[PDB]
Parts: sequence; C-alpha cells; structure tokens
Amino acid sequence: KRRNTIHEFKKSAKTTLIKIDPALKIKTKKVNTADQCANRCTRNKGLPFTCKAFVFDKARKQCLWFPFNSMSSGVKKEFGHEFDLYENKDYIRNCIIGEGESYKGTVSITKSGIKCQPWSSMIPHEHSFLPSSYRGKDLQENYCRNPRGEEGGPWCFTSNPEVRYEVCDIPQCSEVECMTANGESYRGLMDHTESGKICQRWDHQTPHRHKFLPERYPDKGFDDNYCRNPDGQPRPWCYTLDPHTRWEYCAIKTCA
Repeated sequence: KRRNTIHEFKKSAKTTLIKIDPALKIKTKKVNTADQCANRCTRNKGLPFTCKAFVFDKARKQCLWFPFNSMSSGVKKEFGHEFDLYENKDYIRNCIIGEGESYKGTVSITKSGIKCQPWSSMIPHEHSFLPSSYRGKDLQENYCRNPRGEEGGPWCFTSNPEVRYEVCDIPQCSEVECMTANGESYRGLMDHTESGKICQRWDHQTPHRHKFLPERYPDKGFDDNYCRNPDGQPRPWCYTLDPHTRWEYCAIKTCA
C-alpha cells in the first residue's frame, strides 16, 4: 500500500477523548493498526465529517474518529493504558510553514487587529470562497486560511465593511524554534529536514529501521517525528519518509 500519513499527528500516550456535549457524532471501526486509523482520518471523503483527531484502542483494536481535538470545547482527556490519542498537527499549528496552505489553527484576527468575517457569511463582504467550493481547506468559522496557496499567507475577509480582506500575522514555524549548542537538549516541534523532507516517526520502523526506540530512551524526547540530537551529532536530525534517504540534518537556528 502507498498511503502513510501517521506522521501528521501528535501522539498523547494513555489518553482518549470524551466530549461532554453529546453533539458532533463519532465513527468507530474494528481496525488492526493505528496507521490505518490515520489514513482514514486524512483521506478525502473517508468520513462523514472532517477528521481532526483519532484514538486507537490497542486492547480492543479500534479507531475512534472525531471531528474535534483536545482543544475543542466541552471535551475532556481520559486515562487508559490501552488508548493512544492522535491529533492532526494542522489544527495545533500556532505557527506557519511557508505559504501556510496546510495551516488550520484558530487565529481569527487580521494583522491590523480586526476580527475576521465568517467564511460561510456574505456579510459584510460577499464572495465565492465557500467550504463547498474549497473542500479540504477547512474554511470553517472565521479562522485565517490560505485556500489558493497564495504568497501573502493565511488571510480572511474582514468584519470591517471598509476593508474587504487582509493577511493575518502568524509567524513562520522557524520563529521561536531555536536550540542551544548542537541541539542535544532540543525538544522543539520541527518535523522536516533541511531540504524539506518529512521526518519518519521514531515509534515506527518504516521505511527505515533504527535502534532509537522511544521505550528504550525516555528523557531523549523521541515523540512523533520531531528533529532530535540523541547521539552527539553536530546538529539535530531525523530519519526521512523517503526510502532513498535514510536520515538528514534539520535546520534549527541557535537561540544565540
């Protein structure tokens, strides 16, 4: 099979999600691995809603797909060794990657400080940027989006009737992401190599085999697919999802 999208998720071990508010339905299915839950969560037309997070029950072997994450309203985290929560990074972001096409955070205020207009609303500014016309772009509520992958970055229509649209001020992910020395103590959230290749998850042996087992190295920060320096390398690094590139250095600026 070809689909491999589990890297796109932030894992919270021993955690499941419950929503107090019974609204927003959930789909559950008997599935063998967490990888299959992830591919279904990120697939186009895979679920009767936009999947933001999922939980893999390891004991019962089930996926639990949610249209919400742990940062939504009326949703609690709950304990259980058999559970593993996975939240799509796009909705946690807080920062931007390049044009910010993948950005799906909760910023709803323009660069000037004006509240964004709802995307599904024609007031004050009528338009054609509707969720129906741009599936997969998460044109929900009044959050800053970059649907057409334009140079300016994430933008929105403005609540002020005098300004139609404006860009939003969201910093590039390489903004606060800095390291001390050779990055031995770096525990940040960088997940792509210096050439822009996507990092392989540490808790995975595909497509590259390695000895850096998260269970074997607590305190080493082998979470998700973040760039790490666990072996005295000149710079932090990660294994790559490209079969023809085992590993590659990451580009994290020094805090000094």
